[PDB]
Amino acid sequence: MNIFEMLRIDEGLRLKIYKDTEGYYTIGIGHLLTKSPSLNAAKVELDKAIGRNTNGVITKDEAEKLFNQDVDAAVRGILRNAKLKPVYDSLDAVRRAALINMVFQMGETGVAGFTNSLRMLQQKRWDEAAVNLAKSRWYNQTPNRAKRVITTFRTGTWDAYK
Ligand SMILES: [Cl-]
Ligand SMILES: [Cl-]
Repeated sequence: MNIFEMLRIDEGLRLKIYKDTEGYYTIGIGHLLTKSPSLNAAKVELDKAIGRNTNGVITKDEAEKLFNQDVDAAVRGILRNAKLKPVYDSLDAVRRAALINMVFQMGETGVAGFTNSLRMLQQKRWDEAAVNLAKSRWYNQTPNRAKRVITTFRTGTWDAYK
């Protein structure tokens, strides 16, 4: 298992514009297009992202290319963020994937906001961090995915994904 396989399980794959769990226009492997309510504003973002007139539909290669970009952006955002970088540096390989996952879903700013849990991760207080991560809107809104990520933090293995 690796980051790509982990995120592909969490986000799934869709080749037509769809709405995410929050109601936002998305496509591919969890590629957020816009928070705007307009499907047209969504098709404009999509065409711009792909570089062609898509009419709201893309191919598998195009989905995977957006995904590759997004994973890279998640990682680079972590390494550039003063609050996240130190946590990342501190973790083992498996747990690093879990933080990338949270960032991919919620954005760097959002994760950076989990101040207390970040401190517990850095201190390697696994059980405590897991409990603290669960007291969140994130956990309450997407509980099965949050549990999977939390378990990865708690154990440092890919069991939740196997
Ligand atoms: Cl893009
Ligand atoms: Cl879920």
